[PDB]
Formats: sequence, C-alpha cells, structure tokens
Amino acid sequence: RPVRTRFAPSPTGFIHLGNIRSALYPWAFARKMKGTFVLRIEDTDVERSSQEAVDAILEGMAWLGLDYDEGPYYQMQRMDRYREVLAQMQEKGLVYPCYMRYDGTWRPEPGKVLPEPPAGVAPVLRFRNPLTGTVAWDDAVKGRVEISNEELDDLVVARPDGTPMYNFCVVVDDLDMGITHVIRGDDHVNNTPRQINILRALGGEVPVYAHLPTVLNEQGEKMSKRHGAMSVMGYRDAGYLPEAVLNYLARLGWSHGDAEIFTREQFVEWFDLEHLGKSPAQYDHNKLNWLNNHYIKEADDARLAGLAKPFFAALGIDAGAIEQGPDLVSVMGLMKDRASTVKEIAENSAMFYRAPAHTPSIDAVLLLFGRDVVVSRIEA
Ligand SMILES: N[C@@H](CCC(=O)O)C(=O)O
Ligand SMILES: [Cl-]
Ligand code: NA
Repeated sequence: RPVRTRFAPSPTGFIHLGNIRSALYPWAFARKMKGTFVLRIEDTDVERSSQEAVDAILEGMAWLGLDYDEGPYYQMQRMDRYREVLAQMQEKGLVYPCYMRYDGTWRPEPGKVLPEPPAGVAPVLRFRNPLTGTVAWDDAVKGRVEISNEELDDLVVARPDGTPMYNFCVVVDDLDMGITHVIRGDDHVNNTPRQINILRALGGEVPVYAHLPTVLNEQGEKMSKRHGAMSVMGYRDAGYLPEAVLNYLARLGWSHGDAEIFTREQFVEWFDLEHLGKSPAQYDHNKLNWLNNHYIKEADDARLAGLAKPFFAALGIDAGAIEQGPDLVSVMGLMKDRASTVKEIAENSAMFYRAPAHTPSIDAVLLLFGRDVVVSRIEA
C-alpha cells in the first residue's frame, strides 16, 4: 500500500538543524516511495505554542523545498474528533473513569467490586492498557524493542474537564491520517509502546517506527537552543544557500556509500531507512562551509546579487549606491569563488562601492568601474 509519512512539530518558537532534519527524512521517504507527506501541528500546549512559531516552521520547510501533500492539521482544531473517539472508547469499555504507577484501583474488571464514585468528583479518563505480555516493534533504526506491559500503566487520556491528553491526540491523528511510517527523534521512543497499545486497541494497523539518534554540536553535546544552536533561518541570514544546507543535512544522519555531493532529486532517489545512521551524528561547520562554497560557484549570478543586497546594507552600502556603482551581477561572478558564504561575497566585493582608503585581474576590475571613475582615481 502507498506510503504515508508525517512531520508533526510542536511549535515551541525555535527550530535548529536537528529539528528540521526530522521533516527532511519523512519528506524524502514519502517522495522516494511516491507516497504522501502530511504536516500536523501539535499545538495542545497553548502555553508553549504560538502562531509566530507556526509561520517559522512553514518558512523553514519552504526554504528547504519540503513541500507537504496534506495539512497543516492543527491538533487544537481537532478537539471535537478527539472527544468523539473518547465517547466511543468509553461505550466500548476501553477507557474508564478514575476518581482518586497507577495501580488500576478504578479499572472495571469482571469479578471485581468497584467503590461508588465520590459525589464531589469529576473523574479523569484512563486507557485500559494491557496488564500482561509485552509490546514489541522492529524499529527501523534501533532494531527490536520490547517492553513489558507491567512496566506501563493506564495512561490518562482526558482531564477532568474532558480535554484530551497529548499521547491520545497523537494516536487518533496517526489513525485518522493513515500513517504507515513514523520517523521521529528517539527522544520519543518512550511514548511508542503506549501509542502502539492504544492504536491497536482502536483497531488500527501499527506503523513502522524509525527513531532517529540525536544531533550533536561541535562540542559533542546535544544540539539545542540552550547549547547555542543557530536557527534554520539563521543559516539563511548568515549567507548559507538552501541547496547547500539540504545536501549537508541529508548526510548528517544518513549515508549512501562514498557520496557527499548530490542534488535533492538524487537524495530522494537514494533515500532509505536502512542507511539512517544508528548513532549520533555531529555538526561540522567546516564541512558545511565547503559545500556552501561549492554551491555558490554553481549559483546564478543574478540570484546571488539579490541574496547579497541585505549583506551590503550591513556594510553601510545602499541600494542607490549599488545601482550607481559597478554592475552587481558582474561583481558577483568575479568575486564569489573564494567565499564560504554570501556574506563573504559582499564583504570581498565592498571595494567596488566604497571610497578607497586583494583584487582580481586588473583588467576586469577596471572594466566594471566606469571610464570616468578609473580615469579620475589614477590622476590623483
Ligand atoms: N511533536 C514532536 C514529534 C512527535 C511525533 O513525531 O510523534 C516534536 O516536535 O518533537
Ligand atoms: Cl547533552
Ligand atoms: Na550598477
């Protein structure tokens, strides 16, 4: 059956390379298998979610060409659906009210006597998790994982006001959206057994899970905002081209023999879960810089010119001063070859737009400065 993957970010306000890699891989797996890639926004923690955060996710995804086939589906807009499933579960006895790990004191069982519910209390609803046996899956990354159901408990699926809880919302979404493959950070591995049990109890087919190892920073710690990570659009703002960041990130957790340089289309054609790395990958800004230099040489000069404009401003060089100065498109072609970033292009090129206080072939340089400008500057 056709593949259906998803990217289901919680919008907490900051996205680094590690985060957007968890979009890249399910996108690539869907495109490789001619399947569907779904976008879901996990906003049920209203305290730690915002519209700004959502637009930044959409902007980073678009910058990297991670187009999605369905969505964005917002969990906070699916509360009627979640409530409907909870009512069905209660009718079928798959969830029960609790009126106080949890020890199942309020779990109904044939033969067991339950107390009368305390008159003053709105119960929480809990899922009837299996008490015997084990929950196991063949993780595409981690291999066979197996957990005793005795170690799990009867998950709260709804608060006393009836609001559904996070893990339950995930399962309903994965069911409703027909998800076949769940590729996500291994920081979610512990939620997997409880999700599997609910999904199965609801009648679904359990997807294939692939839990990605952490991404490390250059200090060998987990890449994170607190550890000084740059944001995805921070890379753009520092002069990195999207095609470079895409090629770099693809290889930060996945391999295909010796290959290091490849297009998006070739990545899609090659991508496979079997060659996801099984241990953490480590960021290396020198490697990213090499690739960015490579792609800068390859980039169209008029494109580079437009990307360069905000870096010239940062150097006290103005739109008007550029139009009046040497042709920027020609300047880009002449100066880009040594640059690791678009910012460096602009810095190396500022000499064409600054009053004189390092140069390519004298003749090309003179041609781009007008006749009038070269003539006068000599005489003095
Ligand atoms: N919302 C989670 C992903 C959950 C999932 O993929 O099941 C995150 O942002 O890390
Ligand atoms: Cl760490
Ligand atoms: Na000009």
